[PDB]
Amino acid sequence: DSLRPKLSEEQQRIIAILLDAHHKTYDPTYSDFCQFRPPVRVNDGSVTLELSQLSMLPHLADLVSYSIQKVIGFAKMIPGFRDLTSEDQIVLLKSSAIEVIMLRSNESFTMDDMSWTCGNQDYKYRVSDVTKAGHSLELIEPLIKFQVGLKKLNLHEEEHVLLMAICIVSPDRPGVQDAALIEAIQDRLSNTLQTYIRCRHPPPGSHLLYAKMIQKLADLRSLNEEHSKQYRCLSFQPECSMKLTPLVLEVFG
Ligand SMILES: C=C1/C(=C\C=C2/CCC[C@]3(C)[C@@H]([C@H](C)CCCC(C)(C)O)C[C@H](OC)[C@@H]23)C[C@@H](O)C[C@@H]1O
Repeated sequence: DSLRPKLSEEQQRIIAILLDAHHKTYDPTYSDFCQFRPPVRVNDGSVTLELSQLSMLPHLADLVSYSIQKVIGFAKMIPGFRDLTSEDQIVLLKSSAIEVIMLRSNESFTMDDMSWTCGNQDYKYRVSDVTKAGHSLELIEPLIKFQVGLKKLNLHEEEHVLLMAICIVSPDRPGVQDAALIEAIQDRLSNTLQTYIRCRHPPPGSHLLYAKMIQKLADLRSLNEEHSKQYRCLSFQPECSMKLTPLVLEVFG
């Protein structure tokens, strides 16, 4: 029964463009990480101590700061994104920034030891570094289920960039104006994604895969709300702002 329309010229172009954008804004060598404030790991095998030292916060806050910059850059090259008013571009970036960081980071997440391996022991990031940045297990552990859940999809890079683009261009975000444009843009991306999956993804018995990807967008919303909860409390720490960046302040404040 399953019809399998071919990717259209436009759709193939969309994928090309998104692949090129990701390649321009996601360095797979991580050769910039050494420019961040150094990571510090001082023994904590304590919430009080966490908040007292915040040893990993300057380094991780720089990594998130750097990644938001990469994401803004990635957004600009999503076809259609420029046609939105800049006010709406900003709503979408601010609200998706942490979700996209969560998707993109999957390129460094390894199931070998359940860490984000960007090195080089110093830029290997584990659960325990996240807690050393002042967050708790209630965000960290689902973030790790999410990462694993996502590795096991074995996404083609075509789908991976399409999923970040769909994520960013979501019409149902607090404060959007032209929800209809965003939907129109998002729909251009989803249809491309649905078409690709049924042309280029084997077996296939997976009409399943699209649904699983859409569910990942939904897990992301929960994590986002929990990140935000925990950021709000993190910022109650005196002189915490110095350990952040102006951009992390604005995006999450
Ligand atoms: C960010 C990336 C990378 C790893 C991401 C990571 C690993 C370290 C902790 C992070 C950063 C979370 C914490 C909870 C964020 C804390 C932020 C703050 C202190 C402001 O509250 C968000 C996130 O999810 C994977 C985490 C490496 C590479 O794959 C590029 C990608 O761009």
